Amino acid sequence: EQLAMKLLTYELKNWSNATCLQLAVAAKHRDFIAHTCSQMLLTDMWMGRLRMGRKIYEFYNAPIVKFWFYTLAYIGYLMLFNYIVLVKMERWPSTQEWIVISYIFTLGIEKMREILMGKLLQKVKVWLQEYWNVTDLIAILLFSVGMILRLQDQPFRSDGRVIYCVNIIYWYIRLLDIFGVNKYLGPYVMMIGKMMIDMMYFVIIMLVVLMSFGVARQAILFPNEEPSWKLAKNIFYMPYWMIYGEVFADQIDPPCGQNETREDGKTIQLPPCKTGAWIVPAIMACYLLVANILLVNLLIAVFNNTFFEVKSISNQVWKFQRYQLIMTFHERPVLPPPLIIFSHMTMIGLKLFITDDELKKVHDFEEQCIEEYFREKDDRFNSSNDERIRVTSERVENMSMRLEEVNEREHSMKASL
Amino acid sequence: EILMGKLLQKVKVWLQEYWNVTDLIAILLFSVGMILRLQDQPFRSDGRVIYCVNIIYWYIRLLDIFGVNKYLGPYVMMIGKMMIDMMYFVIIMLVVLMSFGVARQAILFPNEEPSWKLAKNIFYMPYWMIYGEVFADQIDPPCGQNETREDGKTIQLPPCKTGAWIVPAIMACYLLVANILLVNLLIAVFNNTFFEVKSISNQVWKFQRYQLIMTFHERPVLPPPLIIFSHMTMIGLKLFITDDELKKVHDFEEQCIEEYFREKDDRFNSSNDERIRVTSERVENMSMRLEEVNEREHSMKASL
Ligand SMILES: CC(C)CCC[C@@H](C)[C@H]1CC[C@H]2[C@@H]3CC=C4C[C@@H](OC(=O)CCC(=O)O)CC[C@]4(C)[C@H]3CC[C@]12C
Ligand SMILES: CC(C)CCC[C@@H](C)[C@H]1CC[C@H]2[C@@H]3CC=C4C[C@@H](OC(=O)CCC(=O)O)CC[C@]4(C)[C@H]3CC[C@]12C
Ligand SMILES: CC(C)CCC[C@@H](C)[C@H]1CC[C@H]2[C@@H]3CC=C4C[C@@H](OC(=O)CCC(=O)O)CC[C@]4(C)[C@H]3CC[C@]12C
Ligand SMILES: CCC1(c2ccccc2)C(=O)NCNC1=O
Repeated sequence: EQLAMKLLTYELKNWSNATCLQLAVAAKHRDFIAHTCSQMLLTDMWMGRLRMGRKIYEFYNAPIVKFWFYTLAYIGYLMLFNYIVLVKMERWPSTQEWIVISYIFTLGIEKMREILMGKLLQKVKVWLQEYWNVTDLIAILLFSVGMILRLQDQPFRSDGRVIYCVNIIYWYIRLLDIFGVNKYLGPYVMMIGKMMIDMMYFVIIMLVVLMSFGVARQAILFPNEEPSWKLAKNIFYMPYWMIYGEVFADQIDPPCGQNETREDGKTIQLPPCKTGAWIVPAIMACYLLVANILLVNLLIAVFNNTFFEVKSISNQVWKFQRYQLIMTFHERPVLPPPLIIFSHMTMIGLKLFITDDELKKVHDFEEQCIEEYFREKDDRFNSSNDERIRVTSERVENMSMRLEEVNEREHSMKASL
Repeated sequence: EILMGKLLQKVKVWLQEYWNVTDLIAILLFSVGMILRLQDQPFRSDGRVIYCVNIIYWYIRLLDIFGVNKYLGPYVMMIGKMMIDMMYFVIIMLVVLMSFGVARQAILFPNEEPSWKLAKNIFYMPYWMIYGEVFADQIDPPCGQNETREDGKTIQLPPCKTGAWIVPAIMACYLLVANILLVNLLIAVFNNTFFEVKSISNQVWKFQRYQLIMTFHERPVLPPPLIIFSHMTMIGLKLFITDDELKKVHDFEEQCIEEYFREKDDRFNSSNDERIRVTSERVENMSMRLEEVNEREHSMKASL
């Protein structure tokens, strides 16, 4: 095992000092990375120096501690954001909002720094591979728009506040990326992401049925109604909530034409109903029979069938992404985003080098491993039942012919004697 | 039972039983409640509330009693096992619920002092939406409009607020995720895990039967209410056998071992793989012998 670990990572002068892990990643060979040896090596790197001035340094520059510090900074920023949104804001921002804005601005600067680390188009193409980093940029742009709008006169400030309120949701949901590190959680997130296509295919049909029912209900009643714009809302509004247990029992089949004295009041004569008002309830049944009991159970069955395959694929993919996570957090500076401005002002390993004797030793070990592999492969092949049967049949055929030749020859001898 | 100088080892062994820890904790809470209940009025109701909260543990403790039944015990074990997956679901549901509640609270009530009600308001309404309550009254209130109503003078409502039409839309997406996406995933997880958990639970219960039986064999006859007399008085599994019976048992064991080895060898030698291997080897040897005779037979032709 130790020699395997050493072989997996060592500079190759012939191949541009690229270790086996880098080549496997470039080839996207998930099986190689998912192997136990590579996973153990990645875990060893994750713990950095601890693996359980110099005393401080080993703890400080380990990737795991940097990950924890970044996570804590993010959590604090999130807490401040919540406090800001809930409480009233004056004309000028408070200290908390200044801190939040500075954090966002520095994070955007750090994203630009990652972009730049004349090939810029290739760098952008590579960067687009990370889907999270696109939504992050979009959310930052929306936040900047909200900030610009919030500092104007009264008519715009509330719009800026609403922009903040809508934007907070993305940052609240971004915690899935942080959770990704956990063994159990990451695959769960991947499966959740995968199921959304089936969810959308269900949604289309549900939307069709809901539109039909809403249009029918709206048309049956309110005969003399001007177009306006409320009709489009009314179509979608009521039926959508019926999926979740609200049936509006008050206004299913109103009494309409009847005498309703009620109590503590004079008798009131209600309108004499309308033509074809008894068809709405019946329809309201069929819709509920379809949206609730038919499609949802089908979706459940689809999930059950897809679960196993999605689980396996997600596990392998997360084991593959571990390496990118580890290297990304190894490269990053120690100070969390709020204070990385100093690191950027200052701005303004994976592989271990080995001695010649060790290189020759590793080469010898590799050749020995190859020889053992081929010998074992041949031994397994020659012990297969099919090969043994084939050899037995061929040798039996040859023996039969030789036996016949001897028998015919033995016949000649009888005459000789 | 703890006492039946090794006391640390006894405690370490005792901690293995998870029920016996919660039992002690509940007893301590009950003692605290009893002490509080006998003071003046301001504390007596707090003691009563302590009793009311404590009763739940004793009501749920009946699962241990049910454990003896063949069917029930495995069910309890499976229920206990599924809670990890339940927790993993709960974390994500909590994240989504917090996001929705904070958004709803922030969109409305712009001029609101911090106080402490906000933390409640965030969690309160969204949690119940999972179970069929949508608060139809206060989804999209009419706000800015004329509402004469009846048996009353005309009342002019506030002119709504900016961005109040975004809350309903959000309220849809949340419901589309919490209710139809995560729950069905949890159902699928349960379906996949059921078989393995069932088998493991059956085996584990069959293992725990012995501990149950011995524990209740050792205990005194009188139930706990009257065990004080037994303790004041305080203040089998194996049968002994004769020598001849011991020798007989040893002979039977040796015979069983001999039969086991003989049957194992008989099964091994009748395998198809071994027969094919022997056939091939003997055929090869026969072929060589046939060739040797044939070459030798050629010599004889010259001899004749
Ligand atoms: C996972 C993260 C997002 C934590 C949850 C976010 C918010 C729900 C929490 C985080 C810190 C909390 C605050 C901590 C301190 C205070 C001040 C405190 O108000 C008072 O001091 C006045 C007391 C009174 O008059 O009653 C209570 C509310 C508030 C804003 C709390 C309300 C809810 C906050 C913003
Ligand atoms: C899919 C299956 C299982 C449905 C089971 C229940 C339905 C058959 C019930 C539920 C609600 C009922 C409706 C509730 C109210 C009315 C108004 C009622 O109108 C009248 O009879 C008076 C006017 C007239 O037609 O003369 C006609 C039946 C209808 C549609 C009822 C017919 C049967 C419905 C659709
Ligand atoms: C996930 C899919 C299947 C959702 C299906 C139904 C939704 C599209 C419906 C349900 C409730 C509807 C909302 C109910 C009320 C309103 C207020 C309405 O506000 C206005 O148009 C007046 C002010 C203005 O914007 O000019 C805008 C649409 C909205 C969010 C409706 C738009 C469509 C919604 C989200
Ligand atoms: C850009 C990624 C991240 C991050 C991601 C996972 C864990 C910790 C931090 C962030 O999104 N916000 C704070 N700084 C960061 O680099």
